[PDB]
Amino acid sequence: TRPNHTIYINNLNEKIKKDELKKSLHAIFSRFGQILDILVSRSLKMRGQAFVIFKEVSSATNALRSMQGFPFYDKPMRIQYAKTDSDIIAKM
RNA sequence: GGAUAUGAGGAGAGAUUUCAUCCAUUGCACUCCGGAUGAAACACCGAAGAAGUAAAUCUUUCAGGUAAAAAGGACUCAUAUUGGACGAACCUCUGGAGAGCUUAUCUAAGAGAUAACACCGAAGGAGCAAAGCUAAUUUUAGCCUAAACUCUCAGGUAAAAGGACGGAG
Ligand SMILES: [Mg+2]
Ligand SMILES: [Mg+2]
Ligand SMILES: [Mg+2]
Ligand SMILES: [Mg+2]
Ligand SMILES: [Mg+2]
Ligand SMILES: [Mg+2]
Ligand SMILES: [Mg+2]
Ligand SMILES: [Mg+2]
Ligand SMILES: [Mg+2]
Ligand SMILES: [Mg+2]
Ligand SMILES: [Mg+2]
Ligand SMILES: [Mg+2]
Ligand SMILES: [Mg+2]
Repeated sequence: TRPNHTIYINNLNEKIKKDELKKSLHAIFSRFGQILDILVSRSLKMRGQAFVIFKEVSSATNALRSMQGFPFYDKPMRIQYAKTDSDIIAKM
């Protein structure tokens, strides 16, 4: 849990369409900064989880510190900093 | 060999894609990747029954099926029962699938012979399962072991021939 561009969100409802989930997240987080991508899947290992990459660390933090435990789909969002970006930012 | 019983062997082809609920999962990734049932969308198979035919495994795929398992399974063998040894071999007719009409050379070269790679499974051919019979304690060792399974020595991948199987006198 050490400041990063990408942040990790989990304990979110495990019955949503990967597309329609990607929707709601982009809709909620874009108001904090430039959302580069929302990585999500429905694989057993990566269920009920999501990532959101920002261009600047400062947008990742302001979203984190603010949107925490926010009631989203009858689940309190649990957000925290990632491990490593692995995109245009990391290795570039 | 038939017909029921039961034990045993028995192939093909989507571990597809959407979707409804149940069972698990708090999980830190940057190829898309958990089960259990159901209901649909094309794709595919030939081995319950079924329907065309004289009948059929040929042939249609309505029903049925599409990792292993599980169930299913034309056929195959073994005990038990019933009986026919005038649907039982033999002989004639004929329906009968699969997969290279690939290249080299012999003489003239799409044919055939021979080698080569690539296959197929239905003459023929080898190998087994339960049972069976021996035998040194659950262990068990052995030999005996059907088949369209298994394999592919011979055999076959355009026609002709062949052809397990089926029916017609
Ligand atoms: Mg059986
Ligand atoms: Mg745990
Ligand atoms: Mg058939
Ligand atoms: Mg018939
Ligand atoms: Mg059908
Ligand atoms: Mg039949
Ligand atoms: Mg065969
Ligand atoms: Mg033999
Ligand atoms: Mg035996
Ligand atoms: Mg041979
Ligand atoms: Mg021919
Ligand atoms: Mg003949
Ligand atoms: Mg044979």
